[PDB]
Amino acid sequence: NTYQEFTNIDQAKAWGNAQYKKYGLSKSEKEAIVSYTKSASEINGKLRQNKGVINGFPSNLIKQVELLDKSFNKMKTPENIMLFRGDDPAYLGTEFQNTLLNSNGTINKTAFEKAKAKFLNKDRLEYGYISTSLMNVSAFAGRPIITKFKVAKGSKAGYIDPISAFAGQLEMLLPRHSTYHIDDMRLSSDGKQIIITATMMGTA
Ligand SMILES: NC(=O)c1ccc[n+]([C@@H]2O[C@H](COP(=O)([O-])OP(=O)(O)OC[C@H]3O[C@@H](n4cnc5c(N)ncnc54)[C@H](O)[C@@H]3O)[C@@H](O)[C@H]2O)c1
Repeated sequence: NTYQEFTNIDQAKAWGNAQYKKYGLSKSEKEAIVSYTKSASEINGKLRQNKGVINGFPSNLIKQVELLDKSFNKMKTPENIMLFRGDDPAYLGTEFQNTLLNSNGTINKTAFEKAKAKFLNKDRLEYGYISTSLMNVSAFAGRPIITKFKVAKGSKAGYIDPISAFAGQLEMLLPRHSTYHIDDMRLSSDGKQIIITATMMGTA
């Protein structure tokens, strides 16, 4: 099966805007999404710390998480699509925070082989929501790890760019507790990034 890869910003925005018009999100769902784009690192950080258990969160955050989850009843991709994400070294583990990058800006090759040993051809579960973009965008394309996600037709995925608090991000949000399988890992041509290819699964 082939996956749609946008290569033009205006073409991506036109497609995304068309999807967003059909969702019919409620007022409260939209509020939850806007706030998510302002506070995602904090929300996702708490979901990771507590392994997806929200019982101990403040009541307003439980409500927001519930509305974000509910929004995906309305938000599905109509086709196989490729999505993009930038991550910093901690994404790979605590052990990579201060070892992944060399002084000259290149990925350390020993750290890269350890990352492959740890993640290649294996499932990974993410407790947070996964923010992605329809293309490589400048806000995140300079991070040391770039992931290309293969997301199948009918999967939960929502273009929230129209109500994001930030410009230029072409954001497609994926649900929390998603599992993906890392199919490939390689160094970029200039040796400054790791490129990950992964197939998105469900939230089971
Ligand atoms: N990064 C992107 O590709 C991207 C794409 C579109 C929009 N956004 C926007 O950026 C903001 C969210 O940023 P984010 O995506 O970095 O937030 P995040 O919560 O996913 O990640 C925060 C930080 O933790 C790291 N991280 C992610 N998963 C981790 C894990 N399992 N263990 C340890 N560290 C982990 C990330 O690399 C990042 O440095 C929001 O405003 C969102 O709208 C980001």
